[PDB]
Amino acid sequence: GPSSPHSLETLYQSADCSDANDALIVLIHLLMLESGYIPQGTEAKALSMPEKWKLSGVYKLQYMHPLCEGSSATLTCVPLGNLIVVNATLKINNEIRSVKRLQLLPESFICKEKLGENVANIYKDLQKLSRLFKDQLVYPLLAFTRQALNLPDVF
Repeated sequence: GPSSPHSLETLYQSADCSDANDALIVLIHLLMLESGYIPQGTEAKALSMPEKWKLSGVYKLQYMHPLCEGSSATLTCVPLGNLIVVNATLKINNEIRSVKRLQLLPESFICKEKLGENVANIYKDLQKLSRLFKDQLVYPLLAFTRQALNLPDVF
């Protein structure tokens, strides 16, 4: 089989998810880590969710990237209806720029009726979410960031 991530397991445990929305954000965060992003608000990125990743009904995750020095990226995730809207934002030289808004449906990727079971049971269609999230957010964010910093394309 493919070996699962050690990190999702521990990150999910650290997250103390209360619903399907929390579970989706954990996976989103993991995908950012696997693409090289370094999160603020945690001492061991692979072991614990950032401090205040979940607050006031919204989610906030902040990162820097080793290939994007001179900037920071923020994901602001907001539940709207049955969807979660992921807003990607870039900060360079105290200027704030909007990069992407992505609509995600948790039910497509989370089995909410298996929330009280294992990580292997909670998430379904993992490669599908990874390809979607990377294709539609992570990679355009990196490209946008590289452009703004006047650097060559990473891919």
